[PDB]
Parts: sequence; structure tokens; C-alpha cells
Amino acid sequence: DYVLYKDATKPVEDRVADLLGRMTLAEKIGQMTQIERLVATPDVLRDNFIGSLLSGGGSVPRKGATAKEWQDMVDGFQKACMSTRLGIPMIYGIDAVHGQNNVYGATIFPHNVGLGATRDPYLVKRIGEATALEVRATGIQYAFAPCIAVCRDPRWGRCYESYSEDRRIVQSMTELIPGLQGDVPKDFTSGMPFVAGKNKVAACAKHFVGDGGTVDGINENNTIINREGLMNIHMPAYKNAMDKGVSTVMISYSSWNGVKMHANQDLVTGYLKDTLKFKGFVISDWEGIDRITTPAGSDYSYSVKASILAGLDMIMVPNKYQQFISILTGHVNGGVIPMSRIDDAVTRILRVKFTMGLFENPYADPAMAEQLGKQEHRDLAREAARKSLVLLKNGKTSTDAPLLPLPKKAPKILVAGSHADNLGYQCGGWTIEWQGDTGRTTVGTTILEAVKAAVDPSTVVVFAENPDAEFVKSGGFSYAIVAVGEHPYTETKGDNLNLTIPEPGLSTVQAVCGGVRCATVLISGRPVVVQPLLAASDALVAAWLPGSEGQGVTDALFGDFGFTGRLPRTWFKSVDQLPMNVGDAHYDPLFRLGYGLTTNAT
Ligand SMILES: *[C@@H]1O[C@H](CO)[C@@H](O[C@@H]2O[C@H](CO)[C@@H](O[C@@H]3O[C@H](CO[C@@H]4O[C@H](CO)[C@@H](O)[C@H](O)[C@@H]4O[C@@H]4O[C@H](CO)[C@@H](O)[C@H](O)[C@H]4NC(C)=O)[C@@H](O)[C@H](O)[C@@H]3O)[C@H](O)[C@H]2NC(C)=O)[C@H](O)[C@H]1NC(C)=O
Ligand SMILES: *[C@@H]1O[C@H](CO)[C@@H](O[C@@H]2O[C@H](CO)[C@@H](O[C@@H]3O[C@H](CO)[C@@H](O)[C@H](O)[C@@H]3O)[C@H](O)[C@H]2NC(C)=O)[C@H](O[C@@H]2O[C@@H](C)[C@@H](O)[C@@H](O)[C@@H]2O)[C@H]1NC(C)=O
Ligand SMILES: *[C@@H]1O[C@H](CO)[C@@H](O[C@@H]2O[C@H](CO)[C@@H](O[C@@H]3O[C@H](CO)[C@@H](O)[C@H](O)[C@@H]3O)[C@H](O)[C@H]2NC(C)=O)[C@H](O)[C@H]1NC(C)=O
Ligand SMILES: CCCCCCCCS[C@@H]1O[C@H](CO)[C@@H](O)[C@H](O)[C@H]1O
Repeated sequence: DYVLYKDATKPVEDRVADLLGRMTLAEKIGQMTQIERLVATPDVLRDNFIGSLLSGGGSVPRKGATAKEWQDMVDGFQKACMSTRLGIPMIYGIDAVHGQNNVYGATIFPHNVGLGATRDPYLVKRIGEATALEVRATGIQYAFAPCIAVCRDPRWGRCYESYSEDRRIVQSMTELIPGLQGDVPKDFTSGMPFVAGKNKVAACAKHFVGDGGTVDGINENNTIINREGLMNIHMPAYKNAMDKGVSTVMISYSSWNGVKMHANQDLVTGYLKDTLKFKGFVISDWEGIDRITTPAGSDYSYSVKASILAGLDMIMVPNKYQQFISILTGHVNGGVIPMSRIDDAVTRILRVKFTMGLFENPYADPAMAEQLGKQEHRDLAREAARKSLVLLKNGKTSTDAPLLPLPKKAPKILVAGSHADNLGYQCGGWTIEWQGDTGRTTVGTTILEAVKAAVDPSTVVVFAENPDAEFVKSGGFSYAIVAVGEHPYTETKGDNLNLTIPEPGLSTVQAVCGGVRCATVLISGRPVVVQPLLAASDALVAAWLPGSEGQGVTDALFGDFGFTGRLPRTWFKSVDQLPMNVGDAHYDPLFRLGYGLTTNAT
């Protein structure tokens, strides 16, 4: 027989319907299953008709694995899936959230909060473009990005993954989507999935919905807000994602008014699917269905029933696929979940796969391997890092000479602080490891290295991580650059009620600035208590989590470019003010949203 779904020249909808109509229940439930590479085997993938794999944070074939190693890994999994009766290719997903950040030698872009400071959606589109290439360099077809959370409380450990507390800025930054996926056609129907082809990846608007609105910024917690506030703060950017053809949506761990997002049929089916007309696939978060119950995973049968009935299409299991498949099969066999629900989930998954070209190009392109860490992409990350910097102070009094920009030629200068020569710290979370890490974890340029690469040959550069006051006073320095801030964190590990930087940080700034005039570079995922750092410093820069390209920092410090970044978030006077956002009744910021001092290029 002629087999329509295998015919590349046929419309997606026709191919979807043709394939669906041939599939067994096992093959259907298989498509709905995403498993970790760590539990995947050729037999497992074949026998269970698995639809998707992922790497969680730090799930890598080897430390320091090359782009080709990643391709061979992904292709090995694909070969197994292609060997099934129907040969449905798997889609491989990864958190490429500021570059292809799990991968050694990948370009690491500034985290979202710093991107929000740039107010440059086209820069963000270009980052999406570069990121698609570096993800494809590793054979991967699907990035779990953008996080379009609107972080309404900086005590949240994922506040750095939010472009802004202002939904309008988050909305503008949805340009990451057509960067990652390609621009949609002129004719395009809002809510339809889209990926241009083999040089682009499927994107994922996450985490639906109100992940940034949890009480006390507690990760995965309850968002307590009326429908009006949900719809005008947390929802708007999902509609922009629909208009730009986002391929997938991941559901949030968080609850809305006490209802688990992973169990909310009204929002997932009633709103996302039936109102916004989303035609791509809906994916769970990692063990998201498990966490519907308390304790998590204590009634997995209910977890499966509630999530699948709510309208989720693909489950990021990610480990115990046998239990998931068995339980879902039982629920379908007993009529508790109807076939129509299974068929809808599989329709959407196949729609995305056929649309993106996956049946035509299921294997990696070895010619793409060299896209990883490509210097052009690093130049872009460097541009983004510079554009993200917010100058908060440039002179102690109105009558002082502005410290920045600093001269490249001076007899002797000091670089200091725990964050001055620490690549892992300047990248933050989701870099190499899930939680990020310390030190030289990848290819990059620290602030110290950037300083050495920038200054006149006659400029002596001294590094001291934590020098005492006497060392500085006795040093014969013209000025100092001192970099301090937060340690890398991700998700609940970053939840923080006091928002004060670890020591030594302030003490180093005080010891340094007390002896010579100083530019303080603050590395953080969010506003932190800053008055004491401000009081000590001649100039102070909020550099956020600028990524691998530390020369973006010195590009502004030394006046190659003027400072242009503006706060995408409110800077609070103290944590007991929180939550506190632009527009609030009792708004009393240290720095308002949109604040930023400027310099001009020298
Ligand atoms: C305000 O609230 C914050 C959030 O609760 C507090 O920060 C957190 O405190 C807890 C409890 O003390 C820390 O948990 C401990 O972590 C120890 C390991 O050391 C850490 O490693 C983590 C990554 O593995 C980092 O994120 C941490 O920052 C810390 O790293 C070290 O920190 C040193 C101090 O500056 C520094 O000298 C080292 O160089 C650095 N090393 C590295 C690898 O970067 C464990 O041994 C303990 O058992 C315990 O679990 C928690 O880590 C910490 N921070 C984060 C980001 O989660 C904060 O204390 C509080 N502030 C005030 C004013 O009270
Ligand atoms: C010295 O420093 C300031 C930097 O703050 C320069 O003025 C600023 O220039 C921006 C772009 O050149 C202005 O445009 C705004 O930003 C976005 C881009 O993200 C634009 O699309 C949008 O239309 C905005 O209006 C910005 O408004 C402006 N800031 C202010 C308040 O003056 C300045 O540049 C010079 O003057 C400005 C007014 C423009 O005419 C520039 O073309 C011109 O270069 C810098 N001075 C010099 C000589 O470089
Ligand atoms: C939002 O965050 C709060 C604070 O973490 C969550 O409440 C906490 O829920 C856990 C259960 O998952 C409670 O721990 C349990 O306590 C019981 C009672 O003694 C014990 O038997 C268990 O072994 C377990 O340790 C915890 O007490 C509770 N925290 C408090 C004090 O309120 C809340 O559930 C979160 N809400 C959402 C929607 O996620
Ligand atoms: C050691 C494992 C401990 C589990 C703790 C919860 C981690 C969930 S993360 C979750 O993972 C997805 C894929 O990795 C990301 O896309 C999401 O944005 C993120 O919310």
C-alpha cells in the first residue's frame, strides 16, 4: 500500500490523521511518554514506542563531551525509535535557556533578567537564532524556552529566568520564539505550532501559568490572585507566544488559588486549548504530575488521571516510564480516560513532529557541530551582556568626577572580589550543572581576563580575591574593579527571604573602596540588599548573570560603549517591603523600574 504519513509532500494534518489511524494504544501512549536519557536504552525506546527523550540539568553523555558526542548520543536513541513498526522519530528536549547551557563550550548568554534590562527584543530574537544553531550543533531538536514567567517577587529562586516584573517587557521578549523556531508565514493562524526546518528547534512557552506570582516567591507554590489579575499580568505573553507559533507549552508546578496547574482542566483545556486555540502539544514539568498530590507521588494513579483529563499531552515522567505507561494503559482500558483524549494528545505531538520536519530529518547534521561556541555567537553574547548592565551609581556626590568610563592606561590597577575571576559565578544557574557551579566550568572570559584583554600593555593589573584595607592603601593603584554577588542557584535552591549577598562581598568592597576609588560590579539573579554596597562604592553596576562573555562588562567599564541598561525590575529598600511592584499602592523603591544611569563611549 501507499503510506500517506511517510509522504513528505502531503499536508501535515493529512499525515497526522493517516499515522494516528494506524496506531495501537501502546504506540499512542508511547508518544505521550518523555523519558530521561539516563533511563533510556535501545530496547526500552523500541519496546515502549517512546515519543521523546530529554536531558535534565547536567544530564550529559560525558563531562566535556564534544558536539559530535552529543549528536552520536541523540542519533543512537533515534535509531532505536526509527526501528519501531511505525518508525516515529523521537523528539529530544533540553533546557537551553541562555544558550545550549548544559554543553561544554556552548556560548552562555545573559540570563533573562539581564535580557529584560536591554529592552531590545531584536537582540533577544538573535540570541534565539544563535541558540537554535548551538542546540542543533548537538543534535537536539527542542529547547525548553522561553520562560515567560512574570516574576512579581524577587525572593523567588527563578526570578532571573523572568525578563521582567512588567508583563509588557515579558511580552516584547517573546521574540525569542521566532528566533529559536524561525519566523511564521504571513498567513499564519495564531496557536498553530511552527518550526522552519532542520536548522531551527521547537520552543516551549513556560511555565503555564502564574509561576511568577507565588506567595512570598516560594517556588512551585500557590499563586493567590483573581482571574482579572491572572489575565492581565501572568497570561498576556502566552497570547504573544500563540501569535508567534510556539510549538509547545510546559505546565507549571505552581497552583492558582489552590488548584494545581497540572490538574487544572479549566485553564489547560478551557483556556489554553479551547480559547487561545493552541494546536501544539502541552507538556508536564519534571515529575509535575507526581507533585499534584501531597506527598508527591503518593497517588500516581490519580496523578495520571488528573493530568491527562486536565488536557496535558506529553508527560515528562522522566524516570519511571513503566509505571506511567502501565497506569495510563489501565485507565484507558477501564474507560476512565476516553480514547478521544489519547487521540487528541497524540494528534498534537505528531502535529509538532511533522510540522518541524522531524520525519524528514530525524538524524543530526554533522556539519552543524562547529556552530557550538561559534565566535559570532560569542560576539552576540558579549553585546547582550554589555547591553544588560545597569549603572546604578557613577560618583559619590553630584560634584565628583564620574568614575566610569575608566581609562585603559594607568600605571597599576586592582581587580578584586569573589566574582572577578569566576566563570561559573558569572553564568549562574543552568550552566553545565543544573545548579550552576563554581570556577572554570566551560569556555569563557572572566571579568579579570576581560580586564587584562582590554587595558593598555603598560597597565599593570593586580588580582587579589579578598585583599585587606592595608594591601589596597599600600598598593599604588589608580582604581579598582571589585566584583561580588550571589552564588549560582536554580529553582527552590534559589528561594531566599533575606536577599543579602554572601560574605565576603560587602567587606571586600568596603576594604577596597576605602583605599582607592572603585567600580563595584554586582553579579546577581535579582535585586539584593544594596545600600551598604552603594555607600562604599564610587560607581556600582548591576551586571545580573552576564554569561560566558565577560568582556561585555569591560566594554562598558572602559567606555568602548556607553551604559544603556535600565532596570527591568523594581529595586527594593528592604525585603519586608515585598512583594512590591510598579503600580502598587505603597510603592517605595530604592530604584524604580526603568532606572539606569548612562555613559557615553570614549
Ligand atoms: C539568607 O537566606 C539564604 C537562602 O536560604 C541563605 O543562603 C543559603 O544558606 C544555606 C544554609 O546555610 C546554604 O546551605 C548550605 O550549603 C552548604 C554548601 O555551601 C554552599 O554551596 C552552594 C552550592 O553547592 C552555594 O550556593 C552556597 O552559596 C555555598 O557555597 C559556598 O559559600 C561560601 C560562603 O560565601 C563560599 O566561601 C564558597 O566559596 C562557596 N562555594 C561554592 C561551591 O560556591 C552545605 O555544606 C550545607 O550543608 C548547607 O546545605 C545555602 O547553600 C545558601 N545559599 C544558597 C544559594 O542556597 C543565607 O545564608 C541567608 N543570609 C543571611 C543574612 O542569613
Ligand atoms: C550619550 O548617551 C545617551 C545614552 O543614554 C544617548 O542618548 C540616547 O540614545 C538612544 C539611541 O541612540 C535613544 O533612543 C532610545 O532607545 C531606543 C533603542 O533601544 C530607541 O529605539 C528609542 O527610539 C529611544 O528613544 C535615547 O532616547 C537617548 N537617551 C536620551 C534620553 O538622550 C546619546 O546619543 C545621542 O543623543 C540621542 C538623543 C540620539 O539623538 C542619539 O542618536 C545620539 O547619538 C549619547 N551621545 C552620543 C553623542 O553618543
Ligand atoms: C506552599 O509552601 C508551604 C510551605 O512550604 C507548603 O506547606 C508545607 O507543606 C508540607 C507538605 O508538603 C508540610 O510538610 C509536612 O508537614 C506534615 C505535618 O506535620 C508532616 O506530617 C509531613 O511529614 C511534612 O513534613 C509543611 O508543614 C507545610 N509548611 C507549613 C508550615 O505551612 C504548602 O503546601 C505550599 N503550597 C502549595 C500550593 O504548593
Ligand atoms: C534532582 C531532581 C530534583 C527535581 C526538582 C524539580 C526540578 C524541576 S525542574 C524542571 O525541569 C524542566 C526540564 O528539565 C525545566 O524545563 C523546568 O523549567 C523546570 O521547572
